[PDB]
Amino acid sequence: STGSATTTPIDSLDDAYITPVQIGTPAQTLNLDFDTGSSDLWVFSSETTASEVDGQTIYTPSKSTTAKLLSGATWSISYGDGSSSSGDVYTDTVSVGGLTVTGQAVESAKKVSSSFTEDSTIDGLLGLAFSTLNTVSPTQQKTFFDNAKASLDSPVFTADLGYHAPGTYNFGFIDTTAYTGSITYTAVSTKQGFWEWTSTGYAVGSGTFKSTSIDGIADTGTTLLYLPATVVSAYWAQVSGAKSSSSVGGYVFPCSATLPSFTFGVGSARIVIPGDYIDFGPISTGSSSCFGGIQSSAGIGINIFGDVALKAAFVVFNGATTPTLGFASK
Repeated sequence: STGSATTTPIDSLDDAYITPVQIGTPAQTLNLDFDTGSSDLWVFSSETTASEVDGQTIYTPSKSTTAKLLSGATWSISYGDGSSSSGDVYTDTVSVGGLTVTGQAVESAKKVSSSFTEDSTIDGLLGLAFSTLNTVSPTQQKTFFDNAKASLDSPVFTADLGYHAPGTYNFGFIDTTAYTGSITYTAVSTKQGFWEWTSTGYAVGSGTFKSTSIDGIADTGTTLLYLPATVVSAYWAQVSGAKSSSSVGGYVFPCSATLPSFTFGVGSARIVIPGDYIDFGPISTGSSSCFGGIQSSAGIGINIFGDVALKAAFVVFNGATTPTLGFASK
């Protein structure tokens, strides 16, 4: 089997991407944030505290003839941005782009933090990291990809995120028309439950490539590129008037600037992030200070290849017995 679904930016900055997902019988279509940095499929629901729902589409398990309460099971998750959600669990039929999994754990939110309430465009998350991070207690649950894997033509999914444009998530096949040149594969550590890999270095604009190992995670659920403070300082030193602002919470730059590209290594191959991908616009409406899309990881504890980096590439998440990542230019 295979599946193919279009993913669409939620706003003019590509702050996140939503993908339609069918849940239940008859289908209830919710727009979920596909997140390769977490392992829970959770949804706004008929159980969500009424004051914490503001325009999201909700899953109503009582209207699905295939929903079953997973008796006793609860979940609770906290993300790197400080947001959180918790609730109880159902099993139900879940389909993405024509690919169907029966008995998928659908985590129904009773509580969500304010950042979720305030974002009317995201109806929940679909996690695509390793199932070892799944938060369901007392019986940990499998991701949609882990449940689908055995049925797929090939045990892979691919992320092809657009810059200010829709893109695609494919399950079970590699679309050889979606990228240029060849795919370069690189080793993965699953020891922290993430798609963790080691970049071979970087360049700033037309500058020389610096060979240096940068361990980090491929994370579609994180907007920005978070790298060591040395690398980030080297990038922003090429932009006149750029500075790190403690009041704003990272590097800002004059909105009048033209930004340089940023290149990252994947083995002997190179992925080039155009400068425009690094512009996240005014810090507040009407400001001439603009927020940068490359930020320091120093206060996180891990480097994060988020959407800014991944949208420059066609990315293969290879779930074979020894997982690997693949990157191509496009």
